[PDB]
Amino acid sequence: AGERIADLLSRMTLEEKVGQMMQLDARGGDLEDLIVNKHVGSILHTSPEDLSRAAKTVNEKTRLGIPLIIGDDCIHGYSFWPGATIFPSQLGMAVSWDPDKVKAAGRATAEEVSCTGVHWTFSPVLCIARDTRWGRVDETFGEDPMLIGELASAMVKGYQGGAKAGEALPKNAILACAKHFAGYSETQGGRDASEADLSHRKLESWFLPPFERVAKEGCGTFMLGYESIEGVPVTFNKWLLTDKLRGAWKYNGTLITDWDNIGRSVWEQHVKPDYVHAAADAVKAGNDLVMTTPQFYEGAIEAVKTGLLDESLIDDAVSRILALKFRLGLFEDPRLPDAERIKAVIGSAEHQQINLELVRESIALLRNDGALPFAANKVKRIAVVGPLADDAQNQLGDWTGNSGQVSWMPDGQPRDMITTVLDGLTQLTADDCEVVYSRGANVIDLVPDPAGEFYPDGQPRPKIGVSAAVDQALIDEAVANARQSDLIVAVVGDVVQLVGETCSTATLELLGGQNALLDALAAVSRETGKPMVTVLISSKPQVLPASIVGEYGVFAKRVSDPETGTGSILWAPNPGMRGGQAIAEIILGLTNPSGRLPITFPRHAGQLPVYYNQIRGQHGDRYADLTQDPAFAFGEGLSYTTFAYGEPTIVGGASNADGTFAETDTVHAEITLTNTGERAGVEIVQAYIGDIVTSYSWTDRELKAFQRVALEPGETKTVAFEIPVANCTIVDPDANRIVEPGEFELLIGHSSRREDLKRTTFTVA
Amino acid sequence: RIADLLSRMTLEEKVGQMMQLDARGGDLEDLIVNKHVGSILHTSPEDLSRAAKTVNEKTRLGIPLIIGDDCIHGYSFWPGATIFPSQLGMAVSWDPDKVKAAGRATAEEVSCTGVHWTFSPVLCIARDTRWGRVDETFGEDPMLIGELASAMVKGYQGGAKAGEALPKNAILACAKHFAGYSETQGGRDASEADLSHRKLESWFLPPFERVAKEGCGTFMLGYESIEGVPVTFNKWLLTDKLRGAWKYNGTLITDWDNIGRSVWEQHVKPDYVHAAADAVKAGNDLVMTTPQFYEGAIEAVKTGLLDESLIDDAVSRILALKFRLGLFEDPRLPDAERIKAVIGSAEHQQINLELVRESIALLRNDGALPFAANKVKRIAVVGPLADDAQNQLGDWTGNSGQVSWMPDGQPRDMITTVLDGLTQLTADDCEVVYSRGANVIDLVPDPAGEFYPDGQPRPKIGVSAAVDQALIDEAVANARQSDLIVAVVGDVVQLVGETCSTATLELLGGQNALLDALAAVSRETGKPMVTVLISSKPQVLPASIVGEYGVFAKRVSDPETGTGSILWAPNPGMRGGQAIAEIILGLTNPSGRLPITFPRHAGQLPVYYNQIRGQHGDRYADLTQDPAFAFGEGLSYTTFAYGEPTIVGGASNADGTFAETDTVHAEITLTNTGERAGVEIVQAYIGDIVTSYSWTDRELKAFQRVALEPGETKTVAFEIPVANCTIVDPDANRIVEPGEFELLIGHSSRREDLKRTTFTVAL
Ligand SMILES: OC[C@H]1O[C@@H](O)[C@H](O)[C@@H](O)[C@@H]1O
Ligand SMILES: OC[C@H]1O[C@@H](O)[C@H](O)[C@@H](O)[C@@H]1O
Repeated sequence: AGERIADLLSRMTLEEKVGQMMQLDARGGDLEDLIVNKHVGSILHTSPEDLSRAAKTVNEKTRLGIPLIIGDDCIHGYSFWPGATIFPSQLGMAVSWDPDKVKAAGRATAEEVSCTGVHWTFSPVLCIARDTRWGRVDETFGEDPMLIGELASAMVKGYQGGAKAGEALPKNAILACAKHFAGYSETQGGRDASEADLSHRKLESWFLPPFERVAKEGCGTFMLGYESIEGVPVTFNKWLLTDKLRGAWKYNGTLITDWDNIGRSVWEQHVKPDYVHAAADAVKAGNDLVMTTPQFYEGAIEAVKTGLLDESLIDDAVSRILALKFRLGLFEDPRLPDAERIKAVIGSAEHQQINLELVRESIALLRNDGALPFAANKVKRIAVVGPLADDAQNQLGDWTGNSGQVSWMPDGQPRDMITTVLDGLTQLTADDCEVVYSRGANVIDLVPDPAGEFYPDGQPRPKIGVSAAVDQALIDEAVANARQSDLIVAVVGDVVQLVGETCSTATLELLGGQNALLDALAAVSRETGKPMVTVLISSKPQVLPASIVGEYGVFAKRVSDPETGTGSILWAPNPGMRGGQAIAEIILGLTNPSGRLPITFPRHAGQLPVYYNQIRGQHGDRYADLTQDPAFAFGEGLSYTTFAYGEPTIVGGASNADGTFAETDTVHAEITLTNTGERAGVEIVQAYIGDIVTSYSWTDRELKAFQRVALEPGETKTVAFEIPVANCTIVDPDANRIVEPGEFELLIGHSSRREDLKRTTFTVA
Repeated sequence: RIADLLSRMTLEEKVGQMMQLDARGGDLEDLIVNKHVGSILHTSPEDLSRAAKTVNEKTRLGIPLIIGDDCIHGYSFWPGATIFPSQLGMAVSWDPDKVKAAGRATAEEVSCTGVHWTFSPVLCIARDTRWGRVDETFGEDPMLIGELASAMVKGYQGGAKAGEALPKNAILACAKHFAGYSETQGGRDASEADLSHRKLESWFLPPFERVAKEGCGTFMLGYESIEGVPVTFNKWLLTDKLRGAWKYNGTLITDWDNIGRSVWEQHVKPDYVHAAADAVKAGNDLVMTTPQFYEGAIEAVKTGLLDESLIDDAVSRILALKFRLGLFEDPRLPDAERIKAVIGSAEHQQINLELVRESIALLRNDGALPFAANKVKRIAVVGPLADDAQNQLGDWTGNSGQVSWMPDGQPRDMITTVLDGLTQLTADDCEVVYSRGANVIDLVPDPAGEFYPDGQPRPKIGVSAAVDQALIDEAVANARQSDLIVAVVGDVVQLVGETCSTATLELLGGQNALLDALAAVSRETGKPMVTVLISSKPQVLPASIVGEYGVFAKRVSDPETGTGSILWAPNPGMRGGQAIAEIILGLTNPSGRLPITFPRHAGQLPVYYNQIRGQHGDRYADLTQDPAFAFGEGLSYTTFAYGEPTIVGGASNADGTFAETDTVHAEITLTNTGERAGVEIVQAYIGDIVTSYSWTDRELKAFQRVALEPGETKTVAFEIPVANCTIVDPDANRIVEPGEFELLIGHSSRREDLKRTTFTVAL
């Protein structure tokens, strides 16, 4: 009850086995008294007004006063807090390739969260966007393990204020959570929790590296994934939990299952016969906290009383959980909400500035047909058209109220200052040149659920969004507006009903009348010469009409080429509260774009998979009906200037004489970059390593380094890279990551496309 | 000769023991046989005579050649041979006896020409419809593939279980492509296969194990790299499974230049010396079309990298095969009289007709089928596939491209197109007017360059043809002047096979616009319409035919969905137009069922019926997960009523539960409730209710073609061994797990078409 050494938490001697259900984390709320009179150890989804009462109920109505560990989903900012700073999604953040600003966003988020009673965020997401059909692509940092590792490492440091494994969590910091460990992101058909046919070798190859990095850097907690991997759900997966996480990585953080993993193993996966055996196997597998599985309670108790489960294992789990709670000082200070600090830091002008500076880089200029940027004073009227041009809530995207996961913010984040594209462009960022909005099209029509208007409990079944019908009236109005304007700004994308859990998409196409809208607008632009720009605000890459990207035949033109299709192309994944202002600034030349793609755009769903790091061995390089050239490749993106690369050169680091490089050495390389245009810009220099010959089939190149490089007009910089030879690895059939002697190529340049890369070589022996 | 096991003889010179090579023939046999090859493939008909002559007259030791070639669905590249439907079309029939008859006839035609060996049947499983080689498979189900492949191996080898006395009218069978070649990344040709041991055992190995233990003559190792290891060097597949657990005693051969591809294409081996050494160490026998193996293996021995005794053991296995076939006494020279007697004989044509009559699936009947003959007076036969004989035959049939000695393809006089099937109607002059309607592809030169492959020209690449509104207008006028509209669409050989996977699965060219206009005419005038799909694999059809897709969509087989009736004939062979015509006119009742699932969109993949449990939700936010047509679907011209299935015995435990060694006996009644006789393919699926490791919810385990006269009822009886009700554990062990099982018997894989009972397994 006082400061003796934490080892004497062995005074767990008082917990009845009934109370050793400190392992449960239950959905609030809100009947905290019942939930806390249940010997629960954690609660999630606690409403802002009720975070005050939790620790009060602990201190005043419980036998032992064991403080709660309180967590919630603060996914890209304090998602479900009204008025908090809502940053871009993780995918949008990854467009920036800026670890420092992602870390700043994590620090600001933790600053806002740590003064409200929440100790813990279920973030960052380390899943890898390997299948564009997956509904949660917006939550990832893209399709590359290295980039995911860099950004996730930065954001864990931002959340936890630099605290490592075993240290005091600062008052303005929160616990980070690595999810979803592991392999949740490449399942059959891109479906939500379908089967993952991911061997140990493939998991180690493309899924584990970022998890291993943040685990060895002291990420506070880990969340176990939904899906069954090779017949075994992660909750019971010994190789992932024992051999990798606790074993090879020596991870000492706390684990928690995803939403009702144990129950789903029974009723959804048909893997466990009942909740008794499911609970027993979950405890035997080394689980710590159990999220939203009530039947685990009676499941574990009976499992012990029937001799199926040794109670000492439960004692060890409670020991780990209580170790986490004592480490955070919760027994002395449960970190109650701070009204003054809530008024002072949540939504502060400083956090708004951090959000703006991040989102200014979170937008990718994919094509410039020559008309960008537009000059304000040279025009008099701009047609802002498209259902995403003034949709604030869907601009924020999934995992931000009212996205659906909670209900205490039914109107979403306050409209008072979400900056939409209409608000920013240019109804804020230029004088009285007219800015006329036209909806142009609908995205989805809401139709009654075909299985009845009510659930069996009398509650009404919500309507289902389907691809909206084409409304020719909105197209005609949008066309008239465009013809009466000097510029056409089309804003299209998806909505939350098309994103997230259980909401994978198969076609990847824009729904509703958006394709017809873009067709008509492109027709007007071609006919009259009016400049046009298509702004895509979507949770993930989308298939655009041929009028915009060109036909995808057996042979097809490079989509980013200025003469392909009609108009310019900008991508802004889910740019947060300040996204419209940054989009406006880029369109008007106030801000130079500096985003690059962290994920590949497919031309068609049948092109999948389209990630840049393909495995060698294919016979041919085309489908008989579709080019294998993606619409936009990993690393693509443009500025408002031009850059010239010199040739890359190895400058040192090799210790053999020779040789030339040994496994413990580090490759030092240099390449010149020159701003050959008329305005300053930022080029994201990308460094890829390719193992020319491998004993086991592998990809031909992998991202290993990158740098955001700023250049004034005419300025040249020497970009220098340090790549450890220990990072130039492949994986063997037994999932061992090894450095293999032989020849390696180093490709440095503009994108993952080999035509955008300059090449040198080095040898490892 | 009189000796028994003294004959295999290392007088070879010093490595003439490169009997392990199998090189591409055409047309320099003397060099090839003096390269001391042990086998040749792609030998032209005129040259099959000269091979064994060159062996007997110009070689030092006179080791006879083992001669093989691709006889994929009939004697593919022999002019005038009986060309049966593709393996996928054959699988539409669900008729193992007729598939075996086709293999027996094929072997009869091949075994009199000098070829001893066919690279057939294909045991790959169509797990991704994007794959270019789906036409060569028996569908998407391991059990059906095992049944049909077993039957066709028995047909090829004349029942010889190897054995092996190979009869004079039989040829060696080849199980290909072992294994996992059919589910690679993106459905592309030999891209990476992320197939663990457990997944391989689960969905890919069963048919290979079956034909291996039944004595399939040879095995062919697949192109692709499995989990980083190409099959040519895959110890678990070759040693642990094939040679070890299965105790297989047949002969192995790599696919086309596997060893070289490991060097220049997969970048897995540093040079041909190490590639050859690793291939020999892995237990390979014959090496297909890798010349650099020669100097590659010799050097590997001379540098001590490869033990020569391993080569001696490989040569021992090959020569054991050659002695067992009696090639040292009779090399099986071509027989001009037997060629004149059996190749293309009327008996084989009849077998082909009886098979193809069942190889056609009636997928939707809007009510107008079958059409009555004497009541129609003009029919518009429209579509680019309505009279395309060569593309109706499909891939792996000259002129498909793999050989060059038949540049004009199989003789047109022997191919009945759908247009040709105007012989039946009505019968002499109700007019049958053909309209091309649309083009499929335009031929463009290969970028970049037409050589060096090497001096020979590189074939043109097909691109999606432009919509031709003039042909659409002509077809529309023809349709408006007719009593019936028969639209025949599909793909062509340039869109199927090796290096020719497809991503969109849609018809190319103006076929979609053509079908739209024809459907508009049919709706406007009430003229009946039928869409005949002649394509190598399932295709995505326009919304005018299958209905609009979306979050919710109508059942495509429902009579009121879309416009017109829908027939599928994958690649129906020489008698395909006659069978399609007979079915359209009611002369033959359709009895085909789908061996593969039709997706509505490529983004729906995978769509095979045996999905793994665990998904959160059951729809994409923009597309239903209901496929266009499910595995086992198909209709007849009558109706059937099912009773409830019942377990009737077989349990040996002393509490009524079933034991692992038992066999489940079940019965269900089937009644022809219509006005004409028909054949219903009764399907029996097993579902393990609870499994220790995630599994599918149902698997096909039995099926029977049941014939019924009007009003007739039969008791269909099934015997399903409990040893077949298995799952696979993390260590790739196929095990029977005690617990509750459901038995679903009925019309298709859709649970709404299945009736359900249960049984329990214990101990
Ligand atoms: O709400 C907490 C959890 O809910 C689940 O539905 C999601 O899969 C997790 O990403 C999330 O952390
Ligand atoms: O023609 C011989 C071989 O050629 C290869 O390209 C195919 O993959 C094999 O199926 C065939 O047996």
